[PDB]
Amino acid sequence: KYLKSVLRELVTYLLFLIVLCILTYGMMSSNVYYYTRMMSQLFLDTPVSKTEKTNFKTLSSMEDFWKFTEGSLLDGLYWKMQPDNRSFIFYENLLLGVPRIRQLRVRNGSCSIPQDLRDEIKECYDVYSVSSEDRAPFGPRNGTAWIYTSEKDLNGSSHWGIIATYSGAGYYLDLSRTREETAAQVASLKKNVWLDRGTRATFIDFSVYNANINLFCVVRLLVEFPATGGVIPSWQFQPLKLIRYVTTFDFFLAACEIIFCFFIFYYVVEEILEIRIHKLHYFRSFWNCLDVVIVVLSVVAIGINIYRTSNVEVLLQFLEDQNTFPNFEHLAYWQIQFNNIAAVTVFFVWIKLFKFINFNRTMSQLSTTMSRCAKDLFGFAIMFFIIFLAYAQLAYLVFGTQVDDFSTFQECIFTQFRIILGDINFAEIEEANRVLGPIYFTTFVFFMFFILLNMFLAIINDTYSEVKSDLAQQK
Amino acid sequence: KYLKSVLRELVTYLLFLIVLCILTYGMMSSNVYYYTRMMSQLFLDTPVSKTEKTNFKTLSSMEDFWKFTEGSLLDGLYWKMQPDNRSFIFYENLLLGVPRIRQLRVRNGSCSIPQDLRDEIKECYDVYSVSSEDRAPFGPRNGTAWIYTSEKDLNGSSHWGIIATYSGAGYYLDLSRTREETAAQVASLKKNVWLDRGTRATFIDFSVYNANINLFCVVRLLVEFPATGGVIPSWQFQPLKLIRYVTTFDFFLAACEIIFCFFIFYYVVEEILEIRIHKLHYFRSFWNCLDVVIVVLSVVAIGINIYRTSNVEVLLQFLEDQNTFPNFEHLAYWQIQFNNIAAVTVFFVWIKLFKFINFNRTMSQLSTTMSRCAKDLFGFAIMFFIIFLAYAQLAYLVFGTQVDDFSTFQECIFTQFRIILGDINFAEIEEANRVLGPIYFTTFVFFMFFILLNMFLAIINDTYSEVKSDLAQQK
Amino acid sequence: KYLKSVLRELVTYLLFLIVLCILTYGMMSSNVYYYTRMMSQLFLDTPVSKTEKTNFKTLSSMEDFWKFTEGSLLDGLYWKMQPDNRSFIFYENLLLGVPRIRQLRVRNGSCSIPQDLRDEIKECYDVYSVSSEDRAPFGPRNGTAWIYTSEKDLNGSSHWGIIATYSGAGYYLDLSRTREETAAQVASLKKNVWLDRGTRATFIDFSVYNANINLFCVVRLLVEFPATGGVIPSWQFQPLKLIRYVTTFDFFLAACEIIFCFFIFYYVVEEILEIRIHKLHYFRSFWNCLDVVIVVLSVVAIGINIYRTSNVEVLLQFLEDQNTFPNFEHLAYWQIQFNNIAAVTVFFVWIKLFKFINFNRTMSQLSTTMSRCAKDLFGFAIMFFIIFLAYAQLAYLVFGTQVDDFSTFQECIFTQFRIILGDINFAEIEEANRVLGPIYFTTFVFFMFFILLNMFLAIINDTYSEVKSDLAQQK
Amino acid sequence: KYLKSVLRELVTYLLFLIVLCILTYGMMSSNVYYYTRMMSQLFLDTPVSKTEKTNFKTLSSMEDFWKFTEGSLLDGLYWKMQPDNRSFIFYENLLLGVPRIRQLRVRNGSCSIPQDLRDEIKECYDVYSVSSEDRAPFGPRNGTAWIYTSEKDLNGSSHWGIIATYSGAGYYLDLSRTREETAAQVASLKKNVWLDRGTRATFIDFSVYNANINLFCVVRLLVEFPATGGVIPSWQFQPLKLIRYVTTFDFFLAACEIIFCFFIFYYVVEEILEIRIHKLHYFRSFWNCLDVVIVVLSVVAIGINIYRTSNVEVLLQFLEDQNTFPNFEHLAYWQIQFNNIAAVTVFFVWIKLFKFINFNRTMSQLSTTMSRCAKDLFGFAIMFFIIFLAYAQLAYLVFGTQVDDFSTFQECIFTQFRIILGDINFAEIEEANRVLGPIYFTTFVFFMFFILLNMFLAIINDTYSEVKSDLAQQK
Ligand SMILES: N[C@@H](CC1CCCCC1)[C@@H](O)CC(=O)O
Ligand SMILES: N[C@@H](CC1CCCCC1)[C@@H](O)CC(=O)O
Ligand SMILES: *[C@@H]1O[C@H](CO)[C@@H](O)[C@H](O)[C@H]1NC(C)=O
Ligand SMILES: *[C@@H]1O[C@H](CO)[C@@H](O)[C@H](O)[C@H]1NC(C)=O
Ligand SMILES: *[C@@H]1O[C@H](CO)[C@@H](O)[C@H](O)[C@H]1NC(C)=O
Ligand SMILES: *[C@@H]1O[C@H](CO)[C@@H](O)[C@H](O)[C@H]1NC(C)=O
Ligand SMILES: *[C@@H]1O[C@H](CO)[C@@H](O)[C@H](O)[C@H]1NC(C)=O
Ligand SMILES: *[C@@H]1O[C@H](CO)[C@@H](O)[C@H](O)[C@H]1NC(C)=O
Ligand SMILES: *[C@@H]1O[C@H](CO)[C@@H](O)[C@H](O)[C@H]1NC(C)=O
Ligand SMILES: *[C@@H]1O[C@H](CO)[C@@H](O)[C@H](O)[C@H]1NC(C)=O
Ligand SMILES: [Ca+2]
Ligand SMILES: [Ca+2]
Repeated sequence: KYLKSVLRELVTYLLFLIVLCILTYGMMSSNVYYYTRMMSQLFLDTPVSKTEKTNFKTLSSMEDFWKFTEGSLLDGLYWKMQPDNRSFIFYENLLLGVPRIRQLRVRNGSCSIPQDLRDEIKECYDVYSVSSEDRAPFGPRNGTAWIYTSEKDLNGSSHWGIIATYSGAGYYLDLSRTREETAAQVASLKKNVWLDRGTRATFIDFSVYNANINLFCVVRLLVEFPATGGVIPSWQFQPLKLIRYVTTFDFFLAACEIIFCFFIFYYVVEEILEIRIHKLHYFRSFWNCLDVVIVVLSVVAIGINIYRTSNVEVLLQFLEDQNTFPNFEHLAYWQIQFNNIAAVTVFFVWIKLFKFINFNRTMSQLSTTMSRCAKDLFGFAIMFFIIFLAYAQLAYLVFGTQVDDFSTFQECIFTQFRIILGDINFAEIEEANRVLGPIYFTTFVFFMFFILLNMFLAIINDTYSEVKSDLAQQK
Repeated sequence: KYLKSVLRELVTYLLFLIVLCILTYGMMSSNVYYYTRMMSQLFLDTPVSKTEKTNFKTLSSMEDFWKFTEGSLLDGLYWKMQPDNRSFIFYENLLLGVPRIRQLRVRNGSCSIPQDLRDEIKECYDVYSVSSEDRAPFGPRNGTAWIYTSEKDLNGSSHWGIIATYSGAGYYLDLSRTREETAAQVASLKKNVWLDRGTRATFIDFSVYNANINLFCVVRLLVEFPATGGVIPSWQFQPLKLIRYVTTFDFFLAACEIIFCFFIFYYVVEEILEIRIHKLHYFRSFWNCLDVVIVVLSVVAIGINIYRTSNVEVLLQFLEDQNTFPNFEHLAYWQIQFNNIAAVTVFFVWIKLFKFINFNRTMSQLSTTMSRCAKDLFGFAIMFFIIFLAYAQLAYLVFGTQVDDFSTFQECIFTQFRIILGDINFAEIEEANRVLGPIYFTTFVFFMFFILLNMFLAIINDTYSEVKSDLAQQK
Repeated sequence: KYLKSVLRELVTYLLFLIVLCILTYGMMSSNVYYYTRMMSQLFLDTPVSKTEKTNFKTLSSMEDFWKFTEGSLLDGLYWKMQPDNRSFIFYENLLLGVPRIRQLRVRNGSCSIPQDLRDEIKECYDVYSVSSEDRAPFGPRNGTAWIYTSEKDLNGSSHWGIIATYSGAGYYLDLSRTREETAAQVASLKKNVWLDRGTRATFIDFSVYNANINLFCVVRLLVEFPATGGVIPSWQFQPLKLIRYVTTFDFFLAACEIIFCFFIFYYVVEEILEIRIHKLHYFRSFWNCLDVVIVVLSVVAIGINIYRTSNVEVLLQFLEDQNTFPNFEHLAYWQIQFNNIAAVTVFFVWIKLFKFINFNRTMSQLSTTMSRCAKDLFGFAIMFFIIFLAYAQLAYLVFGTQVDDFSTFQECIFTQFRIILGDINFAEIEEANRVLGPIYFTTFVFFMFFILLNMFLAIINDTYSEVKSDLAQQK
Repeated sequence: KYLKSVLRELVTYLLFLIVLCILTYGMMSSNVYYYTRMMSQLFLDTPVSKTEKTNFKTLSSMEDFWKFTEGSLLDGLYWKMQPDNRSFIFYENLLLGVPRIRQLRVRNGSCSIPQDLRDEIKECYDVYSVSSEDRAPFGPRNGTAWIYTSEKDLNGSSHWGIIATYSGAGYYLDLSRTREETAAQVASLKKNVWLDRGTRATFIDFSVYNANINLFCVVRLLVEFPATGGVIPSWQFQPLKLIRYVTTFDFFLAACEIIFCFFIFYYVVEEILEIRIHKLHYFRSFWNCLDVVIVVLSVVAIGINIYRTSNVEVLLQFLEDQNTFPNFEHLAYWQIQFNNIAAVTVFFVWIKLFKFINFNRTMSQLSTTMSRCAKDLFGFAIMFFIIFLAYAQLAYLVFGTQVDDFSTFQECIFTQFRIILGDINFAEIEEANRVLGPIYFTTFVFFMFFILLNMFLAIINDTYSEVKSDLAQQK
């Protein structure tokens, strides 16, 4: 009967489970996590390396930021001491091409006008807008240095980042694997007094490769100067398996690889017919979209993965191998996006067992009610969220004052979780203003943390304590 | 019907919601938070800058505190290297005037008398009292240096601060934008061996301005020496939009600005008639004051905002522009106070939706009981508070011993929350006395943290679990 | 009626409440907490002061510990630069006498015998026992340096401390306010190669005084070398009001001071008659001992406070004023003990209102049951405590391995609270042994932290949820 | 009756309780914990000792790792300054033999093949496999330096460790108590340019001894280079009582020692007969295995303790006393294993009272149901575990990106507890990708931390709240 029907497809759920797992398990062995950090903090948490404390992760001063140029990543991304040309990485990994420096810039004399201080100020700079977007050829002129290029002139898109979240390319440079002039560039950038005053965001980005497990990784770096005059740096990192081709073990992963694409293809159409079979039948059912969420999810990876990847990998052999540098980013961006959703699927992919693990017993029948009576969870979720946002908002306004954790308003929505959990650096909140707001801190941790608790749990308890009688009303 | 009546005013609640939001959203864009810290820790967490560790945030020794004078904020507040006079702020923001140094002092030979140690002690100094308040012209005399001035002789009020919380001006100085003698002052203050021995509180305060978003900010600094001989420093920071006038975007914010003042003006009178309509009708109703709390709240900003601000902004053009320095503080103090309450309103302003969001369903009817049966929350709140204060008190007495987090008795009321939440630095509590009090720590975290839990939650649970039957008794 | 009877004594409870408060409030103003730390970390967290990192709070090496002698507390306890003799404390507080160095030592060749390694080892040293207690006159002989003295030969007792917890005086020295030879002592202690090899505990202790608020404080320092060869340092600090006499404000505190001693004296006898009136009547009543706990508590302070204090304060004028040093310690030890219990009373003193605050309403009647039905709290308290001790024990055994927070078995009973609360430094537990024990960590935080929760709260809930019906059965 | 029967054996449970305790109490006094750390961080958290920050616990660079050779443990394990040869360890403990350096290595040109980059790469190295295991005699040849030995050629086994978890000995060296050439070895290892390029794991291990309490301890050190090119170091530490023989107090511990071996021997057989008496009788009983778990547990220590130990201790006198070094490790490995389980028993040993403590009252009868109705705990434990693993898995995949605490998949199962408890370093999770995944963080701490709570507690509550009526149905 159905025990033949479902377990058969359940077998498909069983085996194909390991398949994508095998891919993830195969494409990524456990050590890949190390391969991030071990390959990271050789740059990030490495100091400025003057025999001075501060790292990249803490940078402040403008000119200090060239002490990042000279003495951090420059000598960070390295040339090796062994003794035609042949350049590896710390004897392990593999460099390719050479980074592509980007930046931003805006029209001078744009905005920020004091009316009567025009004495003191001849010109000013406002924030980086959708209208900022302005292109200064003005020298000192060596070639590129002043050359604007649109980001359609370049190939990939821009970067997202926290505050902006924009697209544009102010200037550009392709770096030099030669350690000689890559500093003399900067020295010629002294000759240019470099590229920045009111510069918002500086991009120096590239990507590289380990030889051993052949895996590939991207270096995307973000240094924001918000228009108020500050310096906020950050990072971006993604690993990559560049070609699904493996010179050795591909046909182990390529074994099941071209297999599943028609496997799920069977899953594709079968419920599509069930869409017009059941239209409102899955409305209000709440067992519906989740099952078919994967459908959208799956194809997204499926469709555009090989579509983009198998395309450009070719020239990646060529535009790379010459000292010139191929942009892999936008491609990688997809891999990221790929990696992202593919994982996000894995959950729902995984939890496909969650419905499968229990057909067994009263156990299986009771969780049906669990969320079915959890409808209330949605009811007072809001009053929390508001009151949650409330303090957060209030926090924003109140604590827009000096404090971290706060007042990039989104982050205040997290730091409003982070507290009820813990870890808070509280010496700052109080020392903001000795009345203000620590009462807040008291209020919230009083109110929320006392009001929030059981309004979960009772509704968890009651109907569940009700499911006992409600499982007693079958007996 | 009422669906026309309320939603119409609800529309007013809807739109006017965004209005004050727009102001806050408009007067403060998100980055203003950075504009605090990015502009702060260039002073606070910056070291003493001798190539020595300690910052301002950690200061201890008396003479070290002049290593704050020379090598911290002095060179902190800066003169720029570009090449008549033209001085900008790190190329971004804008200085104005020059700081006004203040201080305190007390009569010598006042109090602190050992009877038989008068051998060892000729004179002494007690705490800073309401009677301390005493004025030493005694030299070395250059002009101001010994000149007392009352704080009515000066313009603004004093500062609050933690332990004192007083008003007075011991001496005064207007600083120099010239970096030359601003040290030679201190050098002439070496010639005066400066101003301090038993000095309680040293004020060096001022305020400045960003050019870009035109926003304005105040620098209020507090260094307390409590009479026991110690050194406790701190800070005070508030941002400002100085003139509601904007040379560019004012009429965007001035669009709705003069609009709402008569908008809420409609709200003003309408319930005032409802006060004599319903007198005791809102007594015991508990739906009453909160609705009309805003009323007091609103006008406070409303009335005195433009009242004080629009006044003095004029001379702020003049007394500023000469090398002499206008006090903006007391004004700013209001802005703070302004900023403070205006935010505090926003909550209740915000939560005005909290009653509005739910007219919908049984959801709306059940929260009525939520606090209505929460009356018990007030009942055993006290026994906690006492027992809370109890340990805290006990903590005060017990841990008046060396420890932080404790024994400025108010702060012990927080550190009595901070623990049950977490983060405690516990190596100190035990190491106070190996019996004493870690049993306490055990007791509390045992007792409270076991006794406190459900005495919330049951009362949360029960009556709520009772609201089910109590929502079942409508069905 | 009784409303005249109780409130009258309640008035006594009301007023006399503030009395002892006033004492504590009067004897200790809030700033006294600072007066600890501000006066402390000028020694503790101050580095070794070579321009080297480590402080006293972190000391390790034997010889490094003389870098504590020379360059920490020696120059810490200071002589002032102002210009017969006249020496103040940083211009504020007041030194008295000069510290009394103590130490320990044990018989050589006592124990620790490898049988076949007697080749390698001629002599050894075991732990510090009740039988260790052995007295080496052997030189190099200058006078005291080798002179044992019993602690009855000296005046006060010994110190408790963590591992030992013993009494004895190995050697002694009275220090020198002269900063000259106090180092040359140590230099003559180089001439003696100092006093230590297998030395267990080194005591350098003294006490001093602030002039301003006249308050007094004790410096008791502990450096343990456990016999395994390690170095564990620590501190001891207590503040003091030395004479209840105040040269100025005494008669404010001496106002109510001689008042209360006969006040409570009224409380003394009145229930003593009630002891033979009610013998078993207070048995099983559980309202009994707590009320009369204070009785023991009160007199303890009462009796021995002035008994010891008023005695020795006399010679404290004399044995102090000569360059020789009076031991105040044992006296202070009582003050500590005094301070300790007097505070401990204050709780029960305080909570005397806890019964008083509620005679009011059903509120007052329901908490009667609260602990009355809390009898169960004692029932499964044990199973926890065992299982608590269980893991702790298991922790001890398991984690007797390198780790802090653990395996001084008492401390493992705290670190078994500390986790369920939080803050754990967990990188150590796992990295102990990669199986061992992090499963433990999992188990406990699973088991306890899931099993412990509601077994409190249900028993809190149920009977309380039962008190509703049990308060419904009066209605 | 049985009160004579059980309490008699309960007496045996009572007394024999202290016996093994006495052993543990006797074999290990409390201070042994210190004897770990006090003897540890003289190596671990000691810096590289160049007057540079980083310790062993933080090592990164390859060549830096010889700054561990030269300037850390080399001079760490020390030769003493007192004035034939006579070498202590800080006048306290005792060295023996001299460490045995080990390492690993793999075939060159094995794997890691880029197909078209064979231009850039002549040879490569893949991970350390079960097939890696390859033996390079290639020079520069001095004797051992290139000599492979199997681990059966050596005596003990290999080490477990985190990622590998393997067995093999690449090369070997016996160190020198002479501090002269032990560096010149390394200098001759400069002459050999040492032993490493693609080296996975470097073992330098040994064990030593305190003279005082005669206790013994093992030094097992692990430095992994995973094949991606990174550097992860670590430690291993176990204390030891080497011979149960004590030159002094043995016959105190040897008093009860040969006593219990026949004591439990009585316990051995008595239930063995009860196995065939009751076969399925203990099936489903759930009171069964736990009681007899100790049985397996006990003998494991019992059997192999003296079996291995009493054997090799002999030659430990000899192969030690010559400058050559006996391997004690494998022996110690058992001690560890011994120490481990013996402790693990102690729990169940301890909790033997847990059944014994309560025969008393209704208290004793109610906990019977506690787990008896806890059967549900197993029911939704899974849905958690999955959903637990789910996010963890998702975490792995998502956060295989740079982060700690994560993506050695096992560790993500802990860091999935660690959060709900607390302490998280959260600045990394968000800053991974600003969308990705902090929503996750939100989700989990929302979902789990709200969904997990009462699904414990209700099931704890309900049936317990049911045990009241279920204890009311006896009355
Ligand atoms: N007040 C914000 C919009 C409201 C509309 C009602 C629902 C909630 C959101 C508005 O200030 C957003 C902004 O100014 O950017
Ligand atoms: N005992 C304090 C006053 C009491 C009165 C009763 C109610 C509680 C407060 C008093 O010590 C306050 C002070 O000394 O500053
Ligand atoms: C361009 O760079 C060269 C150095 O490579 C320098 O000599 C020259 O002056 C620069 N010219 C401009 C316009 O920057
Ligand atoms: C070798 O390096 C030089 C400069 O370092 C570079 O210009 C050249 O392109 C490299 N050779 C090859 C074949 O890539
Ligand atoms: C005042 O200051 C000047 C230096 O500007 C110094 O020469 C003079 O001695 C000072 N006089 C007094 C009374 O301080
Ligand atoms: C220029 O600087 C001098 C000293 O630094 C100052 O006195 C002067 O007022 C400044 N010029 C103007 C126009 O403010
Ligand atoms: C005693 O100390 C003096 C220095 O004050 C020194 O010269 C003398 O040798 C010492 N003698 C002994 C026995 O220590
Ligand atoms: C002054 O100091 C010396 C040494 O520093 C000391 O011996 C003397 O007793 C001090 N004077 C008085 C009056 O105590
Ligand atoms: C062996 O070591 C010695 C130094 O002890 C050195 O002189 C010799 O060259 C080395 N030979 C080899 C093959 O390593
Ligand atoms: C003394 O040291 C040398 C080298 O340090 C060593 O070879 C010798 O064996 C040692 N002496 C004894 C007796 O072990
Ligand atoms: Ca918690
Ligand atoms: Ca119930």
